[PDB]
Amino acid sequence: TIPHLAIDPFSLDFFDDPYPDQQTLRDAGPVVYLDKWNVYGVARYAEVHAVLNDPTTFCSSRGVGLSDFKKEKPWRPPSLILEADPPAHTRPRAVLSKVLSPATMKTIRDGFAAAADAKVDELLQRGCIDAIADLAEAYPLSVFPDAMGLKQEGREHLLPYAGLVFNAFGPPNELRQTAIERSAPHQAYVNEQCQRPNLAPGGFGACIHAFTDTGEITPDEAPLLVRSLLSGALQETVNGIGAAVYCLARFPGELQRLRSDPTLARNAFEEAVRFESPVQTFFRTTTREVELGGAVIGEGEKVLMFLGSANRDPRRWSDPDLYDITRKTSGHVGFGSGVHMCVGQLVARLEGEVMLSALARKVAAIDIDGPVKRRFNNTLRGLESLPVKLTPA
Ligand code: HEM
Ligand SMILES: COc1ccc(C(=O)O)cc1
Ligand SMILES: [Cl-]
Ligand SMILES: [Mg+2]
Repeated sequence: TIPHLAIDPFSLDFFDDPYPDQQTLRDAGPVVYLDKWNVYGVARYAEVHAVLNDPTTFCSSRGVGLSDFKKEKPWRPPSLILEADPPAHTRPRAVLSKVLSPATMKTIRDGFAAAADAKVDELLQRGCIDAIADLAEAYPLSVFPDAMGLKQEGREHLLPYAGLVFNAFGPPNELRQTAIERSAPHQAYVNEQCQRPNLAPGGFGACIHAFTDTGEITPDEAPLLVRSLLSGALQETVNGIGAAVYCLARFPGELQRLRSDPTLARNAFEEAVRFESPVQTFFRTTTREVELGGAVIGEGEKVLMFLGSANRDPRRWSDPDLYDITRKTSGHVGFGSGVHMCVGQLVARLEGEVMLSALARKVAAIDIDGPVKRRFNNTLRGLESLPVKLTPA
């Protein structure tokens, strides 16, 4: 009844151009079976949204990568937030929501905006830059580690650790094997920075440790909650900013609109998140037999959700493959949906907004002027290198 496909969504050919295969996955049916990895797949907006919003049946505590924690040992101790279900999920989630709160955003916004303006001014002095290393990576590295309270030494481990985390959600392919082989120094750095003395006063990490006396989390849970912010924050934000820059270079008409109204910056970044979907996929594991898309799925089955595909499903979006900075983006699943929907989305949107604002006010043209190189990762979509010339306004 359900169609079986041989597409490997973790193959390098797929990462190089996923969009035809994503249409094949959507058009084969609401629920497919991926024979390569023995998992169910859902690639249409409707089923992805449904799975995300039914956490009791489609749980996260057996892992959100291919590996089922009831069958195999997790490669690192489970996240207390991403890899927990309600009710254990609820109070750690509340702590992170309060650490990354609207009030925190109000405290840090002016500094984040000044750093974005300064970065764009610096890049305009050079003219020809790499929009990944010099902009998409450099800007978040110039604000987020400081906002965390991390010391200067060792920050070169942050992006590699993130890459490892996201490769480890994938199947046991070469990308995953090599990531875990290289993991020791990055893991050692990250775990040590999670301890209370190593997080500067007033930053996100110190605030997590200060939140250990309310009955929501205990002191021994704070290191792993800091670890979450050192796992899934930087690389996907970098990839989203890089995708926004790529889109503004490839769609110059949209840079022209953004220049004419810099208040479009926040939505231009949200649209880049939908269009690129830096986090392409996550898994859930069924806890009981369930009907989904007319199919019956048994207990203990992995279900692969194609977030990027759901964000390009023509059943839900008009002209899904176009970058449109005035699109009504509400409802996209680039940050997930439901109880696990990105707790750090306010930070990501702040960083993306203020960078696109700086570009909107300061840059007249963004022209690709060298070979564009893609970075392969089992879960993240993003560029390795984006050579551009920036023309000042
Ligand atoms: C464009 C940038 C970002 C993207 C695309 C993104 C994507 C996502 C997605 C799709 C989820 C849902 C996971 C699931 O349903 O299993 C999520 C959760 C999460 N994100 Fe983000 N994220 C971004 C930035 C950030 C930032 C900046 C932070 C921290 C400051 C952060 C921290 C987290 C955490 C801790 C969770 C787990 C929430 C939970 O399980 O309740 N993310 N993110
Ligand atoms: C969305 O990606 C992630 C990855 C890791 C974590 C975590 O380690 O808690 C959270 C979100
Ligand atoms: Cl680890
Ligand atoms: Mg090797």
